[PDB]
Amino acid sequence: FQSMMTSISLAGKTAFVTGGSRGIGAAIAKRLALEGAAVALTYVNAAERAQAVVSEIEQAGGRAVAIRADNRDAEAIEQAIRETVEALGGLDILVNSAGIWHSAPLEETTVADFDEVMAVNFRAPFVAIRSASRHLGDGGRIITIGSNLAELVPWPGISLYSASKAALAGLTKGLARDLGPRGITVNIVHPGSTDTDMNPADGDHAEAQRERIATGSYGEPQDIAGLVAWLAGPQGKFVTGASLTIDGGANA
Amino acid sequence: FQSMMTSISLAGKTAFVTGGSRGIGAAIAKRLALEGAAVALTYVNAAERAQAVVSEIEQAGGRAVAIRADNRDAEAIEQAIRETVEALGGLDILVNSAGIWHSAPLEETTVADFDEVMAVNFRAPFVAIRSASRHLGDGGRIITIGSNLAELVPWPGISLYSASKAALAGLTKGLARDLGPRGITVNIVHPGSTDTDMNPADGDHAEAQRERIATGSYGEPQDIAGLVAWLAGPQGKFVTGASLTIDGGANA
Amino acid sequence: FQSMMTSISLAGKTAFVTGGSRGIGAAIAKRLALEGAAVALTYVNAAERAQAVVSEIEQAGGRAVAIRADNRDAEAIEQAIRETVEALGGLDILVNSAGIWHSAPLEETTVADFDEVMAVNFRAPFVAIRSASRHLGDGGRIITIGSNLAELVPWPGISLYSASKAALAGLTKGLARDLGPRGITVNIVHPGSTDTDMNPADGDHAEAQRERIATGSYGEPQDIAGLVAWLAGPQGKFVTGASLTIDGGANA
Amino acid sequence: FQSMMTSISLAGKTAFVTGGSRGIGAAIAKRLALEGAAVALTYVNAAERAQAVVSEIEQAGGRAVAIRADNRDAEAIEQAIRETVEALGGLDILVNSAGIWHSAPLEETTVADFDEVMAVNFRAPFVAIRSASRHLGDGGRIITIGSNLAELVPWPGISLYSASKAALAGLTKGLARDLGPRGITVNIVHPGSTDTDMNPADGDHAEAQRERIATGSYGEPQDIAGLVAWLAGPQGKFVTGASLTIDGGANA
Repeated sequence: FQSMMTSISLAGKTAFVTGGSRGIGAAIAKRLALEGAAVALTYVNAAERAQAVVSEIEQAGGRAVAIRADNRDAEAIEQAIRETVEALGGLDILVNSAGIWHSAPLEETTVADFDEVMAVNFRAPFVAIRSASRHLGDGGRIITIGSNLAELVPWPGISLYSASKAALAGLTKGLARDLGPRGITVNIVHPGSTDTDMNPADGDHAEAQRERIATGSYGEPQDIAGLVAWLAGPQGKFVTGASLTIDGGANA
Repeated sequence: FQSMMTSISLAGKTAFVTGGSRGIGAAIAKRLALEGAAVALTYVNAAERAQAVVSEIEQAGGRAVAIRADNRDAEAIEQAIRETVEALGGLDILVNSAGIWHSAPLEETTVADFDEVMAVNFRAPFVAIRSASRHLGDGGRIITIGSNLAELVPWPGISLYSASKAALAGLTKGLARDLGPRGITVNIVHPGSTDTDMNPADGDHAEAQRERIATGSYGEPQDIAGLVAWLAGPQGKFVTGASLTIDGGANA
Repeated sequence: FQSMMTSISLAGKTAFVTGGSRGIGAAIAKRLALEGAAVALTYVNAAERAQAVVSEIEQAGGRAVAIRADNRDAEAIEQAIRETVEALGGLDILVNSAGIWHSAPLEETTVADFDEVMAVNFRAPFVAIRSASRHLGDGGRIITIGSNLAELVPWPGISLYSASKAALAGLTKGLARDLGPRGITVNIVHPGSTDTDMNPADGDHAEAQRERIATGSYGEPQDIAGLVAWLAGPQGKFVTGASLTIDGGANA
Repeated sequence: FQSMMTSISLAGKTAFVTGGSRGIGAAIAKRLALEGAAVALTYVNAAERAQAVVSEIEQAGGRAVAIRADNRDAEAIEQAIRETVEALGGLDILVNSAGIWHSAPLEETTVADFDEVMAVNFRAPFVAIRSASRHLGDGGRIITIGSNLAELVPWPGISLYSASKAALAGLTKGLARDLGPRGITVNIVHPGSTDTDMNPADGDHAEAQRERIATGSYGEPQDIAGLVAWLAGPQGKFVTGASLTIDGGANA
């Protein structure tokens, strides 16, 4: 029992979660802290929201800090990581969960739009990974939040966003090979339609997404956080280089 | 806490596990019973082994029954399911875990070999699913054990086995659509090299498999059982139609 | 020029095409004969249709024979192959194109339905492959016709058909390993909605399929035949173990 | 006959091929010109090599121009495209074939390395596509050269390169949706080990790659050019959003 509960536990692990101020990232930072991890979560400008996530985690008995780090700035990410390490003792779990949504007709998409989507969706995860990777040891975890649009693109208008997430899945396989011999697993979780600010369960346009879902409704951030928390702990030890889609069957 | 532990729990659920006498199947039947499920497990002729798995589950505080049901015989499977339902009260979780291994040079493979591999690897899961499916309700779970050879075939000699597992993944997507509106999730877990009788961590031929693994060693049946148990419970509710590979990175 | 036209040519090759009496199979048998292959095509009971395909091929200057061989009967397939070899001189190209469509609510699908779909969709291609394989040499070609439903299942009701085609893709990878060292390529082509008797470009239900297609219309049997003919010839030599989807973007 | 040869022909089409000075790109520019396309090919600094490819195409009876356009500079790409259009009359076929190889231990990979790999491997194809796309009409073709490392990463050291190619496959699906209603197909071809300057059929390290190949040897640039030429012409009309792997079975 208590042995299987040792199976679930993250006590003594330090997590770094980008995009921890809201939606999926905040739900992950909370679930990781619920299982015992000390959590550093980052935010770009939403200072108050990030502090309130730290307060919720403290109220439920956990430990957390909010650090300001603009994902466009590699130095800011690397400093945030160094700070986490110094303040919380080490770094055992990295979760990349700071993606931004983008949608527009191709005829209205510029080269600056590509540059902007990639700087945050694709380049900022690589920066965090390459820097977290000096600190991680045997038992370390890297989990990236992708999208089910990484595998299947049903609509026009979303090439940049879809591509940024497909790139992360390809980066994930190659990083699993790099970090495997050190005992670190590297995986990517692909959420489907999840009731958030970025993607409200109320349409407009919810219906097109909702229609796809085999089990009939949008999921919740908590669904994604539970898969991340399972991967982050001892039971995820034989999963690496993997893509795990959690999308209600939209992609079936 | 206790709320998240409600998150993990299978108390009150009845599971039916094919191939529960050994390897992965026995580890799943035990982990499901550890989380509270009452477990019916089936076996073809290994009566003593199946009874000893039931005894281990009883000793740790759970409830289980062993039922004889030859996977080659559709009627035997359907009877086993009817029996489970009558004895244990209903049926909430189906796990298909009775695959057999097959390997041979193509020039030595007969049509009878195809027929034999498929009868047990592919047809027996469909039979169990179609029969379990009258009994499952909102919250039901179907989980099939596939193989990482379903997605990637690195060697000659294994076309039948690989194909039988790829067929199950395609059956899984279509069944997720069928059973989704009823609130049932249908997924497939693809284990890589797992230290078992079917696949001993000692070579011959272990090395070719071991070399592929990013994290450097064969996994254990318990690794697969923990992913199955997570999918089987409340935290798996937004995962369906999915393939989940748990193979140490062999497929990266 | 003439060198690139040597690039396209199948002169001197013997092809065996199952399902050559109609739709995709007939278009393939004709395109292969147009490029110079002598073609044996099989049929189950549509004797007149198969003879008229042979007449069309003869009128355009090619050579072809129609052989009766029920795909449910392994001996009939193997005899048809032996006959082809004796009458046409050898066997260089196998195309499996005799699938049957199946669709039904899961609650109305029986074990006999599974058995029936698989006997023709999955087992009959393996039988033809295992028997053609003694005759093929360096430069040989195996091409199977799958379906885009092998990779993506958007609807309920089609689990058996989808699974039978996913099984063929997994069989294809393993057979590519088996037959590679002999210089034989083994591939699978996945057609999307193709204007045929099995799938008329006129709805009912055409619209649901048509809506998916990125380029806006159903394709034609000739589209599939041109990809098969390209794979069958010298330019396909470095393609093997591959899945090639030709579906107007339905699966994007 | 001549009708099927109309089937193969690119007469009257203008192609723009990045990386046309060498390896795969030069073989594509030549095969496209052999089938009748007028070809603009680009190069970054290898002026002499690019001119000699133009001379070979002229000697065999075709039309071609070499244009200098550094793939790091979006304006240079867009100018090259405007020039092609003005000099050759329009633009019907875009082939992105200017990737660079990158390999290094993760501990020696910098953020500047990521930036550099992506600027050329991922961003330069998007720039060319977004600019070519005003000029393409019904019947237009976009073909990108990816890598089989986009789907399967067997080794450490290649995360950036693999990711850049996986990103292109995800961009391809989304662009197929964008450009489909206009009658333009968008596909990606994934070459495996192809005997080039970038990847010589002589080891060091050839052997690790060669061992994977089901048919036993490295392919040739001409193999890739023949699949590109087939996609570029009328017979590719029902293929779009597709990934086509041409790798001798390495990925099976």
